[PDB]
Amino acid sequence: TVAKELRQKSSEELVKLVIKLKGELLEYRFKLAHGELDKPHLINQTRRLLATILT
RNA sequence: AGUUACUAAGGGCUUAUGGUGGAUGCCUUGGCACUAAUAGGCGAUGAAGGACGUGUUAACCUGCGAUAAGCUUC
Ligand SMILES: [Mg+2]
Ligand SMILES: [Mg+2]
Repeated sequence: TVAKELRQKSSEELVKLVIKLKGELLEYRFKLAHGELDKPHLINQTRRLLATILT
């Protein structure tokens, strides 16, 4: 399902996606370390989407 | 003058009860010995075995490997 959407995308757009999700993942981990993450599941979703884009 | 019971500090016997203890009985996500087939290897495209790390999840165990409690396809 998600893999189909990324397959339609080109390569350059994918590397933009991976860097943006990397940045967001760092922010989520920092906010969690400050006790300011209301939604604690976005860390897992970011990592899975990151792993899928890598695949 | 004569023959005399009561005493139980404590102990003994019988029976009943309580406590420590896990023997006997029943059972088992565990072992043992084989039968009928399959198969008889893995590794420089990095092995067997380990260390470390990975959670929204204290530690331990299991899974996994910076794509880290999972990724794609049929
Ligand atoms: Mg007495
Ligand atoms: Mg007595």
